[PDB]
Amino acid sequence: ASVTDGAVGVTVDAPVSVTAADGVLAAVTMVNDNGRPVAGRLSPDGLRWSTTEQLGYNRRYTLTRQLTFQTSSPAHLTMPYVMPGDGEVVGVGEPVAIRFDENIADRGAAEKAIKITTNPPVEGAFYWLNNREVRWRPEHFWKPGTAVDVAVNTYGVDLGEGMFGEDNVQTHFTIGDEVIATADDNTKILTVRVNGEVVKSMPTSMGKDSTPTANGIYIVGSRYKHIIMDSSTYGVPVNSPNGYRTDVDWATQISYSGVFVHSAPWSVGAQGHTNTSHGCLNVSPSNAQWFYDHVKRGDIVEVVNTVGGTLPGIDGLGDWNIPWDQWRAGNAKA
Ligand SMILES: [Ca+2]
Repeated sequence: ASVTDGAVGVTVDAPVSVTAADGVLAAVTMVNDNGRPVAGRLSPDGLRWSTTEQLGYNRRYTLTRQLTFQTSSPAHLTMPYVMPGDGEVVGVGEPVAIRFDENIADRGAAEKAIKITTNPPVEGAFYWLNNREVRWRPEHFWKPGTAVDVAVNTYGVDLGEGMFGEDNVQTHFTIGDEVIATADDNTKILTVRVNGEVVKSMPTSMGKDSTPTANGIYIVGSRYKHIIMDSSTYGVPVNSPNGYRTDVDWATQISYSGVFVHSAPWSVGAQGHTNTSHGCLNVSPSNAQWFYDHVKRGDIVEVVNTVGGTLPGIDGLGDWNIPWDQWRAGNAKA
């Protein structure tokens, strides 16, 4: 008796179950609304029947007892979008990210509606970057070869203030080799390591003392063969002292705040010696092209020993700078 006859606002995120005791079944069915299309092909085993098919918004359904009831009529719907993409191979730093097209009032319900399955299994937890986007990651970087399945079962879920999930989404992806590039201001060398071994060293020029490159762990985001770096997009006006408008080749993004690894033919002499940029990691055109071709989304850039502070944990690509105890405690709830 999972629903009462006459009931309204019956939620469609849960199945509709019936149960005996002491007894046996049946003879159980449900119909129909639309439409009249019939039930969820039943189920085993001895003492209980459940829906298979998932129910629509704003329907009557008919279900010894007979039960007629009506499902939720949401005031607002929000669509989730999940990254990374289906079938993608990403680096060891890639969090699962679920972005909604609305601000979510009930973060707890949204987290409960998301099911993440890892093989091999590893513990992880959710943390919100803003009102729209939540991330999930383990305590340490992913083990290479790990397979991940993400089921965002937001359809029928009440997400607070009359807002419901518009659909369910899913992704399955894989973790590739461990790729970690360290930019060390002591040597002005960017070293790329694959599973712990050096495969490439590149002289770099990082942010100058007044606009330094923040230290910390950065996640590789998108890459661009050519792009116009415009400071205004990162809050700083082009005609101001630290402003700029610069055509750049082979640009790999590592922070939403605007740090890239990219081709910097103008600072080749300074690379390895002097920091000249506004925060970017300048390298040679061929080292940048190499980076662009070989480093993938979710790979790691670690910057150490600069005169800067630390990249913010909520940059967008700075997730790994939040200590685990804090990340794990979360910010869905007190
Ligand atoms: Ca909507």
